[PDB]
Amino acid sequence: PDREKALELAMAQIDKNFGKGSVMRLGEEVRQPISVIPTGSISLDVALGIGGLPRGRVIEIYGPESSGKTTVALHAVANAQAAGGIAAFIDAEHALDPEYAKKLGVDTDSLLVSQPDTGEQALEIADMLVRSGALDIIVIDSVAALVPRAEIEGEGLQARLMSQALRKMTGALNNSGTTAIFINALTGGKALKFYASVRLDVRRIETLKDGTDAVGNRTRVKVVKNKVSPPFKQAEFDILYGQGISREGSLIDMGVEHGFIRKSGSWFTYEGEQLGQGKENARKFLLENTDVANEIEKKIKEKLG
Ligand SMILES: Nc1ncnc2c1ncn2[C@H]1C[C@H](O)[C@@H](COP(=O)(O)OP(=O)(O)OP(=O)(O)O)O1
Repeated sequence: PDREKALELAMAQIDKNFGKGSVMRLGEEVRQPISVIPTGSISLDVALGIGGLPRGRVIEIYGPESSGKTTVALHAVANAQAAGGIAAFIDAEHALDPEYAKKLGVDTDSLLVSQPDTGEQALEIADMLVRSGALDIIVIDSVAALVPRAEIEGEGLQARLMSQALRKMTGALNNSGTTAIFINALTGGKALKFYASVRLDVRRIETLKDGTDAVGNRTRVKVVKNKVSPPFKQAEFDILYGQGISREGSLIDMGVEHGFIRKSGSWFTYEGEQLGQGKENARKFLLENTDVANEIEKKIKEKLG
């Protein structure tokens, strides 16, 4: 009754019993199923293990304000649509800014937005839309704003309100193939924390300036809960003030550790043809000749999945 031999037998019996990856082995580099929505953040993409949000699963993305959570999610929408997908936004914060969005690749004019009047309302006009089997992705804004009917009328539900909608709506988008993004902001999240298949921790680390007015910021995302690929991985990226995730910038951060670029004297170089000094000067260099940037994305998309 060899150890390893006895382990895998009882172990595989679980996936059968409770789910695909109820018991994951942190090192395993397993890859199967896929069906993901790029987050336009290569880095983060790998972090997930399958290169993007698994479609057909409830995802949580918490983090304090200004953190860039919305941005990520929106990015998720650009992609989800830039591939013929139908997006649904359940605005309950009413903070959304179109101009910024449209600058990320979102097809606003063909985006579903809805501003419910009560917690219940939101959780239905959403669940309903999911059962319509038309949406590819659907974010809901601010788990918090989802206040029970009362507490708006007369006078803890919510911890209950959320629970219900989930049990129902988890099965629904489960065989619909429509990924549901929720958005926390450090209640009901005591259940979302248990339904979500992937919960993200978005929190702003640094600030990306150049003796200028600062602009964006280096964001750190730690994927504390994952059920498709192994959990706990993490990745950082740049978010430019009014422009979004620095695909180019992310391309250098990743193109330097992976050994596809070299930094001799703070002087960037991609195999014999230098890029410039500093970072803000290099991302500016790729932002031009996309064929050069394309190779690197095409190169890192090889070193890994
Ligand atoms: N009113 C604005 N004007 C110009 N750029 C903005 C504005 N709001 C956000 N941005 C851009 C630059 C900020 O660094 C970046 C922050 O990420 P965002 O996801 O928009 O914050 P957030 O999701 O953590 O806070 P919130 O809870 O308000 O949504 O988005």
